[PDB]
Amino acid sequence: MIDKSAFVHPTAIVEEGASIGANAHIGPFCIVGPHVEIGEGTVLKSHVVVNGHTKIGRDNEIYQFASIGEVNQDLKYAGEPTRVEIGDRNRIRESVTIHRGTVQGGGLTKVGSDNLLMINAHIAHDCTVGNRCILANNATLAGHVSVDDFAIIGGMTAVHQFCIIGAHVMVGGCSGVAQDVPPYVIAQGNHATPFGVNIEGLKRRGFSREAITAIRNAYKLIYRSGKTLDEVKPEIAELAETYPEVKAFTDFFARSTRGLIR
Amino acid sequence: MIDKSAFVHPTAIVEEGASIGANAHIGPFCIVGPHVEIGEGTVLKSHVVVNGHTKIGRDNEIYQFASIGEVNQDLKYAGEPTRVEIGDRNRIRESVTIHRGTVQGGGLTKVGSDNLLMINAHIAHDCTVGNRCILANNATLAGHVSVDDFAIIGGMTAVHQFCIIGAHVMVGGCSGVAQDVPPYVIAQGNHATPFGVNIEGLKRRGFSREAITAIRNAYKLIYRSGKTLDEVKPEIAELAETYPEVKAFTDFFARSTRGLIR
Amino acid sequence: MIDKSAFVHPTAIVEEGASIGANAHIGPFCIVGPHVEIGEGTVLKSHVVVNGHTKIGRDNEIYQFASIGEVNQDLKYAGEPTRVEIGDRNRIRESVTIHRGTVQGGGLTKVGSDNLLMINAHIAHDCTVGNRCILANNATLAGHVSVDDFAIIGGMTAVHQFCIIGAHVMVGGCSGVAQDVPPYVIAQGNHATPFGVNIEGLKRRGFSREAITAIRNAYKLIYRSGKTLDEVKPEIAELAETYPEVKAFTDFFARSTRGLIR
Ligand SMILES: CCCCCCCCCCC[C@@H](O)CC(=O)O[C@H]1[C@H](O)[C@@H](CO)O[C@H](OP(=O)(O)OP(=O)(O)OC[C@H]2O[C@@H](n3ccc(=O)[nH]c3=O)[C@H](O)[C@@H]2O)[C@@H]1NC(C)=O
Ligand SMILES: CCCCCCCCCCC[C@@H](O)CC(=O)O[C@H]1[C@H](O)[C@@H](CO)O[C@H](OP(=O)(O)OP(=O)(O)OC[C@H]2O[C@@H](n3ccc(=O)[nH]c3=O)[C@H](O)[C@@H]2O)[C@@H]1NC(C)=O
Ligand SMILES: CCCCCCCCCCC[C@@H](O)CC(=O)O[C@H]1[C@H](O)[C@@H](CO)O[C@H](OP(=O)(O)OP(=O)(O)OC[C@H]2O[C@@H](n3ccc(=O)[nH]c3=O)[C@H](O)[C@@H]2O)[C@@H]1NC(C)=O
Repeated sequence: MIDKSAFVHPTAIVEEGASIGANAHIGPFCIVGPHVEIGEGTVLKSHVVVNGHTKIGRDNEIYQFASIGEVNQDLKYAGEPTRVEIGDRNRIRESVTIHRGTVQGGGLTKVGSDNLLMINAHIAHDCTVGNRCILANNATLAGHVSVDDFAIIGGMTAVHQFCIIGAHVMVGGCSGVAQDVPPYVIAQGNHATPFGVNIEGLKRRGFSREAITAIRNAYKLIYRSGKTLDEVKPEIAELAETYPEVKAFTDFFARSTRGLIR
Repeated sequence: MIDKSAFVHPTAIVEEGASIGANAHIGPFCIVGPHVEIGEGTVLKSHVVVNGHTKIGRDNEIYQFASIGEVNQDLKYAGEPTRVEIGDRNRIRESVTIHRGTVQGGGLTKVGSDNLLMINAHIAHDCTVGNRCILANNATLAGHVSVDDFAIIGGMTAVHQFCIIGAHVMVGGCSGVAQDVPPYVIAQGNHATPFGVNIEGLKRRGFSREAITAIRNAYKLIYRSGKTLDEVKPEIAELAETYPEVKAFTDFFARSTRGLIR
Repeated sequence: MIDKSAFVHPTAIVEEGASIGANAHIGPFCIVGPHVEIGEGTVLKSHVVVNGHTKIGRDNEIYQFASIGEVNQDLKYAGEPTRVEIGDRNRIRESVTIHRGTVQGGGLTKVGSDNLLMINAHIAHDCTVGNRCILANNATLAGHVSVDDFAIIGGMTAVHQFCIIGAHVMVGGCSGVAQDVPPYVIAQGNHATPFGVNIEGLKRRGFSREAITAIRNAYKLIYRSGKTLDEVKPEIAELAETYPEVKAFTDFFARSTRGLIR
């Protein structure tokens, strides 16, 4: 159903079955499929295609030439009714693509809230983007990539399939990420390597100096101690008992499958 | 003429003169020029621009915001009635651009069959893409580039004008290809360099172990022997008399103009 | 007002207040906002969005899926009535984005005349592009970037915020520019470094051999002398008294804020 207070441009094509929330705005030449849900106050500027089994939250701004919920690019995909979930207050810029999941990959592509996805950012099938992230122009995620809370992916940067980009990470522009990036880490290069802790990001986000110190110490255990990851895991866990922010490392390690960028 | 069984959306603009085949589907807000031929069963999803002297085959899927047959970006081009040919069963994704040829470059941009051209792939004037190729997101071909059968161009990768990407090549993501890549070769970097034979690709495509061995031996003659290309050409030709797959090298050498990546 | 000789496609949406000049052509499914001025003979092919406080000159060609005058991607922007200015005879290709300025950055994004902006080129808020420039496919300018007259930005190349790309510069494809590039310089790499003078560009543009020699000598003072920039500035200024072309360096130094690529 289309809410009585939603605006639907006469030139827009909203298929019967679509759910459009209160004070939503569907601009000129948009197409909205029958399995799409668009939340209260969400705006599709113009020339937006939303299809598939796709749920979009509240107060989103989706710009022209974006394609949301579209068939993914995995040759394994066969037309199964897979899904996209997008949260609230995202800014999804011109030409952004967010593709539906695959059954093989869990069936769901998910984007959280308060993210900025810049021009031609690509969120492939089975990706999970958290909250407060930034993907700069042309930032490209292959299938099954996680981008955790507050992580920033620089302009022109691509991420290899299955990789995890940890919370509060900053990946520099013109980079190629081939392995997992621990939380709080600055990454740059092709292929990307680690360049210390994202101190500036943590400062601005209200991290205490004790927490930043602890995180820096965890970083040093991983990259400067000369020990294996298996050796330092318990040390990092111990540190997390005093500084809860360090637990982010422990949680990340349990999800990591591709090894760490080094 | 538009076939009686073709669907043309009321909002689509198909110019008189366009040929649209049986069971083709022209989606909302598409524009199809008067010199365009669209084959049986081909689908233009929505918001597709097809113009120029452009022939498109059967069972193609062309996604929103793609531009096919458009004026090329060569400053030398002056509006001459040059051409685009696209074969059958291609998947041409969102924002892909395929531009018409130039008179200077032979007048034809050609794409074969069963290719996957991912989001914002660019096929410049006078390019020739073969069959079963993959161009990943933002893969960019400059003018007069050949991409031979089964070749894969990784995400964010660009190819310098006049370069030949050989059959069964795999070019890694985030690469810049400045010279010719022999068939069967793995290429990566900026500028791209060779990293052995695409053994996995050949395996999956049904190449015998004898053929793969012969190809590896040819690779070694080129890159490991320390001999010049002129010296090894006849040796490679001799090898091809037993293993026909090696002839791909010989055929490639005769087309190569920019030297080999090394 | 819309000039009596301008063409506006029945499917195009031109908002009352828009100014459209003589013999302009607004193609199918274009949207033109109420604060837009489009000059004599300018063509919007189809599916173009032009909005904001945006002035576009004469004889421009703007291709499908381009977005001109749109809200910029700076999180600092709050909806202020900032501006875009575009000059004459530009070729603005498919999916190009040119964003409005920010109050913080001076309020104006400016593009000159006779430029070629290739597919998915991005001109961020507060950028200044001069005349006769080329931005190749996916060339991406961050905020507040200057691209001076005749400068060429290669395919897939990104430029860090606040950087100045000097007059007659050639930046190679697949590059990342993190600092200022003096006029006449060839730049390449990630991050980009200098590779001598753009001799070929200068030749073609009618530079005398005496001027090219003087420019090469200035280049050598900067990069080969082993002296600091402060030391060579007066030497370069002295040289400019005989060869006026060298003054471009002096003018550039006064604008440069990020240091020189080295
Ligand atoms: C330096 C960083 C650069 C990163 C650049 C990333 C660009 C991403 C662009 C967005 C694409 C996205 O929308 C689609 C998605 O990534 O699909 C794929 C899907 O996520 C995956 C898993 O489900 O499966 C497919 O990719 P792969 O064919 O690479 O599968 P794989 O990762 O499981 O295969 C592993 C091995 O195949 C090897 N291989 C394959 C083919 C070949 O010819 N040669 C070869 O060696 C390759 O070396 C690799 O080690 C899928 N592809 C296709 C074409 O079907
Ligand atoms: C590390 C790999 C990075 C690859 C990045 C590739 C990005 C491609 C983006 C797609 C563009 C495509 O759609 C258009 C096509 O490539 O057009 C050109 C056309 O294929 C060509 C031949 O016909 O001619 C033109 O390109 P060039 O101006 O480079 O011609 P050229 O290759 O024959 O010139 C050779 C020499 O010119 C030199 N040059 C030119 C200008 C200058 O200011 N300085 C200079 O040195 C340059 O160094 C080079 O060695 C054409 N361009 C223009 C702007 O007219
Ligand atoms: C190798 C070259 C690669 C280049 C790649 C360029 C890709 C450009 C894509 C186009 C984007 C453009 O349309 C938008 C524009 O660039 O916006 C920004 C605006 O031009 C800027 C100044 O006004 O301010 C913002 O960028 P920054 O957040 O980087 O501001 P800054 O440059 O003043 O900050 C300086 C320091 O912040 C540091 N920082 C920030 C966050 C963080 O988590 N960690 C961190 O270290 C960072 O290291 C840097 O040294 C703006 N961004 C946002 C998201 O608001």
